[PDB]
Amino acid sequence: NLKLGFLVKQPEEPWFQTEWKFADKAGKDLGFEVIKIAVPDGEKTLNAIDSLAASGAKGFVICTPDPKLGSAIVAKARGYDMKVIAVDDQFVNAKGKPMDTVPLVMLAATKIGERQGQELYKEMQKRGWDVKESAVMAITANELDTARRRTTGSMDALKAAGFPEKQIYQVPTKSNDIPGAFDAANSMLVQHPEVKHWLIVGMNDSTVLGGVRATEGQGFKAADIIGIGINGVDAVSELSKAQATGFYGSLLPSPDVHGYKSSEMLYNWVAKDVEPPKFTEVTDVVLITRDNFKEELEKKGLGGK
Ligand SMILES: OC[C@H]1O[C@H](O)[C@H](O)[C@@H](O)[C@H]1O
Repeated sequence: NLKLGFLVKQPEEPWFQTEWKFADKAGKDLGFEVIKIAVPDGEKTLNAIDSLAASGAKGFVICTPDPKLGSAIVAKARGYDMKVIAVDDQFVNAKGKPMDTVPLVMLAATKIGERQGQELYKEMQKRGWDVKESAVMAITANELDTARRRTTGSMDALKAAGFPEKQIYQVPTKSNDIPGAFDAANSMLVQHPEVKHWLIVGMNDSTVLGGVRATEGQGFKAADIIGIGINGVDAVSELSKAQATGFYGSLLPSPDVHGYKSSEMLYNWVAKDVEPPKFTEVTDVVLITRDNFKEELEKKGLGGK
């Protein structure tokens, strides 16, 4: 009967496919239909809302492709008497300040970035690298707050553990995917021939994977590269390879919580005018590596299948 939308900026990522699967579970448990729409740019985003209105949807969960679309999304929704919940990426106003009025469910970005930096440093220590010939490559997406809090948290943790500040090189990526990060990393690598071992910092698996791919192209072997992604589910094809690579592991948060909980809160809101909390921060995280990924995914219910 009741129809609710679930709009995601990147349907190609397992992260978002997983949110969609758990949204469907909430739909089965509470009695609603989930309309799954891909919104990779702003145009499609606004058109998709129009489409939801025509289908008679009462609201939607959205991971916007652009935080700065916040105002427009809210205006359009209001126009159609639709409730909106943001997942993963927070809406911001024209000045870049957070739109605290839209309920949000997101991960603990700073805490998870710090964990990434802690685990990089620990693995570096395990390998015995000389810090003098080591460097950090931080691939950044500073226009996205959640991305920025992860990479800053990671660099802060490295600096706190003793990694020399002057050997931390930042490079912006134009797209949050393997091609964008590949290009970024490739430009930094040729600027630093003196480096023999790289730590690769990025806000998610694809970003780190593009960095790792670039290092392979510049003649670095796996032993001399450590990249730890974030998302978990996006790293399974890499961790499943026969041979080890510079991609050492991934921090697995809870996309299942993001998908179900945002959908459940939307339903309660639409069906009972039960007002969601403004901010829901999911703190769950576990390091998955070649040795435990299958066991940890099955144990979280996102099973190696
Ligand atoms: O909330 C986590 C989520 O954050 C952003 O949306 C990223 O683009 C996704 O890949 C995922 O890491």
